[PDB]
Amino acid sequence: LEIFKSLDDWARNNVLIHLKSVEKSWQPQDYLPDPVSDGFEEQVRELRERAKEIPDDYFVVLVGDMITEEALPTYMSMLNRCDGIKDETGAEPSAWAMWTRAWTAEENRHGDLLNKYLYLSGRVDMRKIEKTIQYLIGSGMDIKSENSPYLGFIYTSFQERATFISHANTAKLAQHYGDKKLAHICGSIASDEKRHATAYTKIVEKLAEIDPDTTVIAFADMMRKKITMPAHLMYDGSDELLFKHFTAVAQRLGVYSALDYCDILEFLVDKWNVERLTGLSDEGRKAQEYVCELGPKIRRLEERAQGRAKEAPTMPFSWIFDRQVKL
Amino acid sequence: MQVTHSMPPQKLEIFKSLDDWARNNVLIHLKSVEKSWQPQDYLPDPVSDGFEEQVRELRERAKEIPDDYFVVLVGDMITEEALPTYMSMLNRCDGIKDETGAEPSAWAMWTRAWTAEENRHGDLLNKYLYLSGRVDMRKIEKTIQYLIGSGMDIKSENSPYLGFIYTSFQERATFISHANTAKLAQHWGDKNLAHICGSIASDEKRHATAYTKIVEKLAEIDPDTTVIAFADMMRKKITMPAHLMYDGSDELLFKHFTAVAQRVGVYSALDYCDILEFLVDKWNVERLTGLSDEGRKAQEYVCELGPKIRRLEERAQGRAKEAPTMPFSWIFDRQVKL
Ligand SMILES: CC(C)(C)C[C@@H](O)CC(=O)O
Ligand SMILES: CC(C)(C)C[C@@H](O)CC(=O)O
Ligand SMILES: [Fe+3]
Ligand SMILES: [Fe+3]
Ligand SMILES: [Fe+3]
Ligand SMILES: [Fe+3]
Ligand code: NA
Ligand code: NA
Repeated sequence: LEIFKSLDDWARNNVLIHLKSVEKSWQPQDYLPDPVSDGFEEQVRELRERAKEIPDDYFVVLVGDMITEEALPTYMSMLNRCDGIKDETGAEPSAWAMWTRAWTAEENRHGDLLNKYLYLSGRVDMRKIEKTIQYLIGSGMDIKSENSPYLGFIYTSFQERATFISHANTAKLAQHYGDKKLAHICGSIASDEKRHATAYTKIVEKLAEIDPDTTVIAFADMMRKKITMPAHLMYDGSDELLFKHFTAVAQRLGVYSALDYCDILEFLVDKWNVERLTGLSDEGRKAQEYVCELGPKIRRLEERAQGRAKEAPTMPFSWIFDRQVKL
Repeated sequence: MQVTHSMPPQKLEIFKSLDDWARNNVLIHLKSVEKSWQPQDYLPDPVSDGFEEQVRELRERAKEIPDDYFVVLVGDMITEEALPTYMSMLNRCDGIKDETGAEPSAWAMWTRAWTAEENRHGDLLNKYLYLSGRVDMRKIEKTIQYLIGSGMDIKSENSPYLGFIYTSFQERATFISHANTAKLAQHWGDKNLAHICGSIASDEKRHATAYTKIVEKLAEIDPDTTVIAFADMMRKKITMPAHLMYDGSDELLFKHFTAVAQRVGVYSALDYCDILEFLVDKWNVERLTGLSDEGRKAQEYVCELGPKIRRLEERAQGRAKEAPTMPFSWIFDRQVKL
């Protein structure tokens, strides 16, 4: 508790440095048709022509990702549940509160940009997406970080890397289908995530230095709970298994898979020097061995899962007018 | 300086005991997702054959709406877009904050559902303003990023008494504001924009009703605490949620936006007075007895304040000069009268 107050100066010098000043930040308008341009109408027209060459399954993944981004208020609330770092007034001048608010401000651009791209595309049912967003924010999320900044920051380090990987992959696909402007959208959001992930990972690195036992134990606890996706409760008013189905599509398309999850786990183990730690408590060594260790186990389970996998299985999605895509 | 957790921890029991009451009296003011309007209901339909035509028509109608009005509408939209700030406010509130992110308490259910409803407000206004071609979206986006980064300091001190009084007041304020902007939209010949504003206003009426009902109940079971909290918030003055607004050039941006909204008749100090007087009546403040010196001080203050403010503000129109014009980045540094 006092550790985070004692780390305030450190955070100003080591965490806040990863924020881009508002003056130097990209904005959604940089990547959208310019509504004051004499060419606005043509720019929208061109966006729509490019979108016609993008298949439905990519739009399912892109919409799921946009909906996740749009639930931002949920995520700021999560960070603000964490003892030691939470903003106690809404304007607290602590390094930690300044970070939460500025991170949230950067994140807000992601949902904005993807929303308007999707709106202009004409390839998706915006009303059904809007319904899904309302259900999602109403449902919240249950990632089990409790009131722990250890859990919160470990979870966020993991999940920002996951979204970085997802967006980079989505950019690659956008470029594949001939849509450079959508590739740039995904690339810009991905660059935010790389930076955010680096910042959160740095915080946990410092915590591991000051208290290796508490940190490794929290890492193991989070991994046992599993890194639950932020929009795990998504629902559109018709598909009670919407998240499972969206996730299946995202996997098949190569945007995000169980193997990426394993890669992130092993990345963080390395970055926090978890395998190389020594002089831990009995509980600490148990946690160390568990996380070390978990990666290869999940990778083998995934390999066996792929081995026994039967043929999917096409599914309607309200987001694309009940048109069907392969699971 | 900051003050946190001013509510005595004993009173946590009150809100716990009111969970059932809140399901039956507060949650009833939410509309189901299936019955909710959505932004798409009021925007050109991107799957329609006539999408391009519909966008052209929105833009043609927008041309007939003055810059002054757009300044106020943008200010309104920027305020709406800072929604993460407001959910965090509710989620730092003793006795009602969501303990897990999905807590099945009445209070957390309300916070999440209210936030979900609020999300549509910004979404709709954002896309309207984007399509209009009348405003600088990049500057608006910069303003929003500054605002979320700044947060707000409305001084409700983690208290549901202070917080719910504040939200009762402010939801009524935004209702009046949206009702007036809808009325102006129709006057400028833009029926769809009128509907946009009217739909957001209809949410605010329900939300204001719900928050007002909570404070009414608190006034019934805890009259002293509630009236003291009411006087406390009025003494500090009801701070606008976007009071820290900044666009990277105008350090007095909030004051200037407020002056414009006041001049064009969207929201003014007399509306503020009307809300105060309405809430004094609604919570039966004058009709209270059984207080209690500091509570009697509070009751006196709150009942006498409204008359004092409008003496007074009318006066100060009166001594008021002859307003200069100011550029606003939101409208490409074009100028409107303050
Ligand atoms: C880790 C969270 C809960 C902060 C969610 C985060 O991935 C959202 C985002 O960065 O888009
Ligand atoms: C009162 C607040 C802080 C909940 C803000 C609210 O007025 C914003 C809104 O309802 O649009
Ligand atoms: Fe994001
Ligand atoms: Fe992110
Ligand atoms: Fe609103
Ligand atoms: Fe509201
Ligand atoms: Na958003
Ligand atoms: Na928004």
